Amino acid sequence: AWELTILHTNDVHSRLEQTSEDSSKCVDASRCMGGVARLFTKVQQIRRAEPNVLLLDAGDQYQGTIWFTVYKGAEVAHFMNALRYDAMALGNHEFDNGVEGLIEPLLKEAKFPILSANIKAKGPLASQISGLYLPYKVLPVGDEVVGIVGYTSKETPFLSNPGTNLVFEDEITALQPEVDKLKTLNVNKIIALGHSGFEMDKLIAQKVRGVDVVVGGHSNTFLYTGNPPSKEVPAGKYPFIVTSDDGRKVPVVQAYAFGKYLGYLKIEFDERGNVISSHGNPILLDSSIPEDPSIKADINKWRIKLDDYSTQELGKTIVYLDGSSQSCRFRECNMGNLICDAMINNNLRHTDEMFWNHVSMCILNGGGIRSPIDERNDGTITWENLAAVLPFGGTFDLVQLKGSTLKKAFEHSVHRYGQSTGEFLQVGGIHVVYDLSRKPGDRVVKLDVLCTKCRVPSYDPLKMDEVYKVILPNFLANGGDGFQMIKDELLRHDSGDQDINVVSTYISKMKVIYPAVEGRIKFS
Amino acid sequence: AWELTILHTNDVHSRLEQTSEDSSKCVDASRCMGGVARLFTKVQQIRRAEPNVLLLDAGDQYQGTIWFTVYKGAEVAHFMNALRYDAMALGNHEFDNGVEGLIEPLLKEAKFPILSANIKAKGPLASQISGLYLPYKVLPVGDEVVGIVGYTSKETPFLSNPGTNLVFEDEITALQPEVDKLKTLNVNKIIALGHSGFEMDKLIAQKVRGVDVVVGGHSNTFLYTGNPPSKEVPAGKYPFIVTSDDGRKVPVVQAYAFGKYLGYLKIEFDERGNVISSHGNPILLDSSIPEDPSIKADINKWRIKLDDYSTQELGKTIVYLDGSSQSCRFRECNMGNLICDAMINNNLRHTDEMFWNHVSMCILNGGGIRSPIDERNDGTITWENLAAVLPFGGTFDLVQLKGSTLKKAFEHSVHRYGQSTGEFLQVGGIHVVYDLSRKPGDRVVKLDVLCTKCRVPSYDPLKMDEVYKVILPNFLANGGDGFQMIKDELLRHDSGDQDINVVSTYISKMKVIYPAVEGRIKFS
Ligand SMILES: CCCN(Cc1ccccc1)c1nc(Cl)nc2c1ncn2[C@@H]1O[C@H](COP(=O)(O)CP(=O)(O)O)[C@@H](O)[C@H]1O
Ligand SMILES: CCCN(Cc1ccccc1)c1nc(Cl)nc2c1ncn2[C@@H]1O[C@H](COP(=O)(O)CP(=O)(O)O)[C@@H](O)[C@H]1O
Ligand SMILES: [Zn+2]
Ligand SMILES: [Zn+2]
Ligand SMILES: [Zn+2]
Ligand SMILES: [Zn+2]
Repeated sequence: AWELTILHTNDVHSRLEQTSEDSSKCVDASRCMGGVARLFTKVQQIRRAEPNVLLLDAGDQYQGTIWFTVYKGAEVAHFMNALRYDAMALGNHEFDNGVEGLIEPLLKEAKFPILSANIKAKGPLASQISGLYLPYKVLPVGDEVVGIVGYTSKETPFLSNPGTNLVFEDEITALQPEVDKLKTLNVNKIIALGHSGFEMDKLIAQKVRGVDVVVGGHSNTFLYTGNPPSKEVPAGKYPFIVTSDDGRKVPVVQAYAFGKYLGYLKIEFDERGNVISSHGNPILLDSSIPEDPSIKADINKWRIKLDDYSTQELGKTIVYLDGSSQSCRFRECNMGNLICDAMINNNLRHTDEMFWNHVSMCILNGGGIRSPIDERNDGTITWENLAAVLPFGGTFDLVQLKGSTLKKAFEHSVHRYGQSTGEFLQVGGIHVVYDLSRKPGDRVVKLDVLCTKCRVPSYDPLKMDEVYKVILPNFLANGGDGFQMIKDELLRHDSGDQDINVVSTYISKMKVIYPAVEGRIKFS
Repeated sequence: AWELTILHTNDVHSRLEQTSEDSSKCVDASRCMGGVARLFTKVQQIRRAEPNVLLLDAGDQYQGTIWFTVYKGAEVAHFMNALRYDAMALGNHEFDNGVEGLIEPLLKEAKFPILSANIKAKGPLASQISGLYLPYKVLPVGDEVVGIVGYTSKETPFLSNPGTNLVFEDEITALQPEVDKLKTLNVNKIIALGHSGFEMDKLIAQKVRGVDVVVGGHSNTFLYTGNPPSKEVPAGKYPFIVTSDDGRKVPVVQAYAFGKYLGYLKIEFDERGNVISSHGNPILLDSSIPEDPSIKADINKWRIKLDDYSTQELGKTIVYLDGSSQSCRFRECNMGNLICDAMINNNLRHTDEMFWNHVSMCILNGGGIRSPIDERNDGTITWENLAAVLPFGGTFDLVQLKGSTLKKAFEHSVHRYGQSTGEFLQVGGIHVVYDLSRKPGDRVVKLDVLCTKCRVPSYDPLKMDEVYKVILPNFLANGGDGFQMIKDELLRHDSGDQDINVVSTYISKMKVIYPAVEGRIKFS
């Protein structure tokens, strides 16, 4: 009975330090979770009990908190070396700072293999990057060998900044030949480790012959078998079992995000690489598991550089600024309302006497709100708090749109509602009412907008023919999140201030904030 | 043909200077209206054409602008003397500063008779005030005599500060004997000049025998015959004709408010005091009528004391702050939301950790918003502008009421909707929906309120059993405007800051304001 124990994180997103249960900054240490020091402790506990253990990361360590803004990746390489990871697949956000943002910080410093089989470099890059990332890696595990093939999101050119000298092929098309090569090398146990979302994960397990396990990410999927230990709601059992086209039962696993859970899968292999059985569950890394002192001290040695971003208090908040995905991708959220009001507050300028201000409206992709902010620490908001909410460093731009163009974006906002996708829109100066029973593209039942050509701002139904000015993220003006209609049909695009400075300025102007949910978005 | 011309103002409310068409502070002088200097000119033009002319005031010169805050009445005595008024009835706001606030400034300095027949003093006051105001006055007009009887609102003890040494009798009960007294003195032409509202004016004209004309006020009633000259909508023809119980046609007149119009009524009397005919109309005092230089110079001589209230700029506004009665007494108006938003912003104090703040709601009687604020002066907001919006100097108190108490107050808010009454409520942290088709007391179809025991403020239907904290004017906690349920059923009443300082502070904190109409109040 050859047993393998796969440990896997994904979408850790720079939460090196322990976090609150909402993955925001750790306020009350007696209830905090995650961290790489607590992960070390738990990983060790298992490497002692089990002889055959592999530790894998399925992408998206980059971006999320002030840890990445400063060290820009070097912190990721250091503490993944300290955790002695056995392999890592590349995610889209690993290209957030371009290829150069990945080679010098991460690739050149990792002491473990970094994998991606559907990325191929060309031109000046093929010599600069050759050998720094592999399509697969055959790892020794005891007296056997396990092959691990990497894959990265086909859509990463649209999601990030890979550059024009990197081609991203269809995952299944590129993975299949690499798996066949490993089989011809007499490797009968093969793991697919990648970053394309749960739905592609299930397709890779169904169509790629010879994949025994798929360990994925990118969709922050929580799977659990039984009664779950925390707030996260499971999308299915752990592992999710896929029956391949050639007749095999192929487990598919993922461990949410933000370092909260450690995926734990046990696989019973026969002598020929057949999977007899698979069982496990993600392990909640709560306060019961102590942080390893040696890693924690190295954390604090690196933590002294970051305390320069929590020195200055920008303002206070007396409400919970709910920027969780469970809210801002499903309903109106007060962090969404906060961010939009500050966007409108920044574009206030004198104009014609037949107007009160040139722009009265705001839209904001919920997926762009990347973290909540707790108020129980005497409500203080520092730059560190804001850098977790708006980590990407985009801008807040002025656009101009036709009533019909806006109507299509709000139909798109809910065209696949229910899957926790980022395109759900938070709004300002807009009152939208949805009806999901109606068919996609015909679910905006009401859409009223705040008038600009009026001495008293008031709400008036959207007119398709009219033309409106909107403050939106740079991410959306360029067609992000599937908002092609915006990128195509806009009548004007003026660039604006930094998204983090716009929100830093408006919180100091107000000194104390209490944004509410007031019906800007409603459901029939 | 003995003809009499009655000129009458009413509810001037301290608008000594010329004003904007909304009666707010005069921005662009080439379009401004009213003023005592422009009234003078028009009065003169008529005294030259007609030999028999009476100029009357039907009450409520006190309170309304910074002129009254500073000079406290002396400006009324002075500039009513300079226009040589022939008589003045006492209004409710004439007692806003108590009896002594009426005796020393106006009564002792008026060179015209000040009339009120239904007010009788008692105790220590009856010798201090005897002869400073009369129930009637028989004035010579050419070779005839006209009797003028004063009356003041029966409700003045609830509306103002008359004191316990003044009794207010039923108008009709008190006027009849005085009118009978004048008849026995062979006075066959008798005018009723008083301050009880258009509805009582019509009743005084119907039930008091021997009254030939009723010249009233207090309800800012606009009457016009034909096509009106400005925004004001007429409530009826000018004069409104009442058929008395004893068979006479009795004209009843009123001239809006704020000095915008000069009432102009011509009456044809026969030899025995019968009314042969009555016709006229209010005269719009617009820019075509020049301001009298001599009054304007005396106006400017007095204006130097007041310019210390426009020196300091508290903030700016880029929207029209609509504090007009036609908006703020019928529908949501953005001046109401502003005042309520500042009330909630002021009662922010740390509380139990299972709350975001103790108070989330606000109610505000629309009639307490006493002036709009124009923004075309590059929107500067000074103290002078605010003292016109909140002239009374009340406070904003914290009260505690049962859901049923509040449900009753909002049924009262619209229980006689449509007559421009002050009890219509402006709100904050509350979403109310009315249905006027339904019967009074059964017109609040929806009532949602902003939660306090919640880390994310959101709106939840009113629960009758629950208990809520509300910020409301001191005027409402005490049962004003007919909100008895609050005074009776409140579980707590703590006094707060000045109504004018709360709104001055919140306008500086924000630096630039743009309050909108956002659906806090809606109509089925
Ligand atoms: C200046 C733009 C800055 N960037 C990134 C970037 C950098 C460099 C070049 C291009 C783009 C972003 N700007 C905004 Cl405004 N929203 C974003 C951005 N990137 C992700 N989201 C949202 O996130 C959702 C997925 O979140 P997720 O947790 O489900 C899976 P992910 O971990 O792979 O992202 C999506 O549905 C989005 O709504
Ligand atoms: C500290 C309280 C200060 N006072 C007056 C006062 C002074 C001294 C002692 C007691 C009371 C008021 N406070 C407020 Cl907050 N609103 C008020 C007050 N008095 C009238 N309104 C409103 O005005 C409406 C009528 O307006 P109207 O112009 O149509 C006819 P009016 O000229 O005779 O009043 C009414 O329906 C109300 O809603
Ligand atoms: Zn991610
Ligand atoms: Zn991703
Ligand atoms: Zn009045
Ligand atoms: Zn009055």
